[PDB]
Amino acid sequence: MTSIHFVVHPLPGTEDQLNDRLREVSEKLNKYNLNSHPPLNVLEQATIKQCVVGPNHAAFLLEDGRVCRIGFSVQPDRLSPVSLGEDLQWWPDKDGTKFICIGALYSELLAVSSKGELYQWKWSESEPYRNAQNPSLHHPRATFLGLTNEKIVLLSANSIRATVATENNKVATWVDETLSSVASKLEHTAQTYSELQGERIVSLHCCALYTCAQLENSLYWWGVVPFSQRKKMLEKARAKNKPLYHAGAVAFSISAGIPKVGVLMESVWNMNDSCRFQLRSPESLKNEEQWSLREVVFVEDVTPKVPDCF
Repeated sequence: MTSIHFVVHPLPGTEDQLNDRLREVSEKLNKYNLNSHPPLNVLEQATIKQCVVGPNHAAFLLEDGRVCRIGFSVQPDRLSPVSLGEDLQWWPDKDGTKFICIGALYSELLAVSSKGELYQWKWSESEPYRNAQNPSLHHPRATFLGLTNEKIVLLSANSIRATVATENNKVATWVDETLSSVASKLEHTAQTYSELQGERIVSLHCCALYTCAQLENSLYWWGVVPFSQRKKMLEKARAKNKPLYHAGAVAFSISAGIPKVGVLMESVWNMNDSCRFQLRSPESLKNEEQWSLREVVFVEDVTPKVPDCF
């Protein structure tokens, strides 16, 4: 038995604001003791293993192998401040899937079954993926990842990135559907690494850039190198020879809470300088924004060799 509460904390701020919001939710729980929301009343009685929050919805996991989704939106005039959806949509259960782990992505969700299958479906639509040609295959990227014949034991997710570790100690990483033009660099299929000594992968966590795995007595991180290290390498490559980036190079950013892919108009000379970018709309693959220099990735991978940002 439990009760569900919501709170909103504006991102640029200090820990004091977070503590103040937690204080407010505690006071609401104690001083006033407001009634529970009927839409989540059923979910209150059920135990919870994990919960994830998407860009616009939230997904709850059950100990009985059940996953549910609900809609939320935060209004600025009232800034519970979160207005929830009128109705909650469950997971269509066939043959008792009995999921284990869940994760949230910008364009979809991710689930792991008891046998292990990356069940997923987008936030826009309302049905789990159903391949007509292969009714036993879900997550059309599953074959490309190479996880269609393995037992998934750990899953981790962020807005754009996802990673899965199987029982065979193989870590497979990829990005979201929106970020596809850069997938040639950030994606590794199912593969065992000699860095992992073969012990049971205790935990896997990831962020918008890289991913860290916790073993029994070690932490191993991989992905994009930190921006401070990127700047250090850039200043230790061009300057030591005594046009950092050519124009028209594509990249992606997670600025303002939305991952967007765009090109750069002019070459960058000073790394700390903020450069304008030309937005590349997702529909254009099938307007002008001055992106922050630090959040840009420069995925184009553009005398000794150029330092690698990966």
